[PDB]
Amino acid sequence: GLMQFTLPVRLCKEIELFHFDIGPFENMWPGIFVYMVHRSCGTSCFELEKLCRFIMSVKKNYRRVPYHNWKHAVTVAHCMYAILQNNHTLFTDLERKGLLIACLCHDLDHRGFSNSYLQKFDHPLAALYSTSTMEQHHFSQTVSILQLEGHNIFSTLSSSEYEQVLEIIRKAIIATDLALYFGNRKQLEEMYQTGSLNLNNQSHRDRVIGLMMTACDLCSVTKLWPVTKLTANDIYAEFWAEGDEMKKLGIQPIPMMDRDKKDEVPQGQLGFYNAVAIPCYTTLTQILPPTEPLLKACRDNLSQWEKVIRGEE
Ligand SMILES: COCc1cnn(C)c1C(=O)Nc1ccn2nc(-c3ccccc3)nc2c1
Ligand SMILES: [Mg+2]
Ligand SMILES: [Zn+2]
Repeated sequence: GLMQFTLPVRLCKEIELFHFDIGPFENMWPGIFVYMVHRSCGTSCFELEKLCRFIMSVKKNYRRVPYHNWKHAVTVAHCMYAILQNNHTLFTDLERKGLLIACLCHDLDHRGFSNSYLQKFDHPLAALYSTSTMEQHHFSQTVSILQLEGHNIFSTLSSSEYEQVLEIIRKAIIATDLALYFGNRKQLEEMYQTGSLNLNNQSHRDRVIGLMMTACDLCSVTKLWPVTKLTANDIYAEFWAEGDEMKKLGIQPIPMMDRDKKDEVPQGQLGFYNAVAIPCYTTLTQILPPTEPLLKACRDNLSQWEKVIRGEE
């Protein structure tokens, strides 16, 4: 109860910033996560034994793929932690608790292939979940881990709260299906400009949390240029492996996934920042003003990619 987690001074300060990078030292990521739950939620949100056991069954069920791994899980959870600290009074105790848990869990047991590939390969997960295939698998793994003995970090919630937290987490994890982002952001844009956006309306809270989730998921683009650039290598190492595999099933893959189309990567980063990230961070800044530094940083990295194309690095 009387056991603070700290962090050395550079981390203690840089962690509160949106562009913080959790670094190359794996063995600190759990302590970083716990440090965030504590400052965001209080030392009393979670029995320390149950949380430490949950954090390590989660870690152990992420795979060692180049991008969709334990380090992405914690990065995503960090960005969420930033958003919540900068808007601390807009969210319930249940929302704060389950959204960081949602983010640590959001890619559980990912294999490093798109929903798309699962369906083209006819993987059993695509027979059991026809849309948001991996994302329903993700929530499903989270519940599995939650039901291991000693793992139920939610044990001490009323029966009511418990069902509402699992519903927040479920909805939150589904939202990271980027195919649902476009619909969601459009409606949020319109609802905001027609002054109809109502945060006591629960289905409006849902769309906002959906958007935060996309924001945190995509936060590689809000980092210092060299973090942004080296993360894109990891991203393409998955995409081009998926492409290879498409080819092995006898299918031309989309250019994104074709390692014979490396030369066009800056062009596709631009498309990506213009069709996806900029609009994501724009609407989110409109809705939660103190998220602006994600927007600002995202535009800086768009401008670094432009610089690449022009041969200026
Ligand atoms: C779904 O995105 C996940 C994600 C998360 N964080 N980031 C930076 C990404 C991310 O790079 N996305 C995208 C999107 C669209 N294209 N098109 C290309 C491309 C097209 C033609 C030729 C070569 C490449 N490369 C990407 C990368
Ligand atoms: Mg995912
Ligand atoms: Zn993710």
